[PDB]
Amino acid sequence: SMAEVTIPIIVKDTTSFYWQIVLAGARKAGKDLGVKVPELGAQAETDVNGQISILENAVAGKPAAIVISPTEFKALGKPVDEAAKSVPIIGIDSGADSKAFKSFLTTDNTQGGRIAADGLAAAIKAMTGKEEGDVVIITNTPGAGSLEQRRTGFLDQVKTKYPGLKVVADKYADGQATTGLNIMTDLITANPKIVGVFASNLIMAQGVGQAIAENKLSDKVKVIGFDSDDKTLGFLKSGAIAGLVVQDPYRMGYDGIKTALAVSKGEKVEANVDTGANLVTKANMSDPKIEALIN
Ligand SMILES: O[C@@H]1[C@@H](O)[C@@H](O)CO[C@H]1O
Repeated sequence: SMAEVTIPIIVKDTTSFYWQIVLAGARKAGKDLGVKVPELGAQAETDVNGQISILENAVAGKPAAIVISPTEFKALGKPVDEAAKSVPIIGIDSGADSKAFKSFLTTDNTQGGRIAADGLAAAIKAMTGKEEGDVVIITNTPGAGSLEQRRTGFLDQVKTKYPGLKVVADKYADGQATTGLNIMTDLITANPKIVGVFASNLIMAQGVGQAIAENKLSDKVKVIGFDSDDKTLGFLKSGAIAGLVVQDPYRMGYDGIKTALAVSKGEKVEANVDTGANLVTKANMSDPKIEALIN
């Protein structure tokens, strides 16, 4: 509108429940603060070109600022540098190879991987009495800032703290839950010693959880996932998933827009905001802080 600035938000994938939570936050902020917030994004996290094109087009429209969740770390570096020459850019969720961001709101993704490692070890110990056995990691797609950090944090913690755990597979999907499902089924049928799995985002949690639920493997294979939705929360209760590391996507959207507005007015903002991570299990999913995060 007239006399009201425009601050687009560009998410990785508009069809994902996780990104829909981010967009809900951004939307509410737009309403609260009197900012027009176009809700932008490709329909797949793997559509990196799609995101770059959307960023270029949003830049060309001369908005006051842009909030973006860069879909791939290296590929978004230069596009963000370019955008930043004319529009301030606020990052959320997942890093890019650019120092041009005015602020960044994100989970500490390396710590999130460490938290997942601890949760997986604990789950294996409850099942078997000890922290030993073959485990796997399954990652939605390669090259994402958030996911590569979760992978690192997990692998590092396993290596130093859980020497009885052996990482026997480190697999990447193509951004689809069904591929997660198929990878999980393939992995286990081939290596029946697998006792544990880290599924490092919502999409992989959906697919891996589905594989464990459908095959009645909850008492043999412990899954730690990320994020939350109806399906994955169902798996947490049913036992198909042992734990979910839950982030604050609503705040990333809300405080992303709020921060971008402040930057657009020339206000000094914090460079980095840690939006937090919590391991959610059956034992704590009703804790009031947690309930507010998983709804
Ligand atoms: O934060 C991640 C996001 O970067 C996307 O890759 C997957 O869903 C969320 O876990």
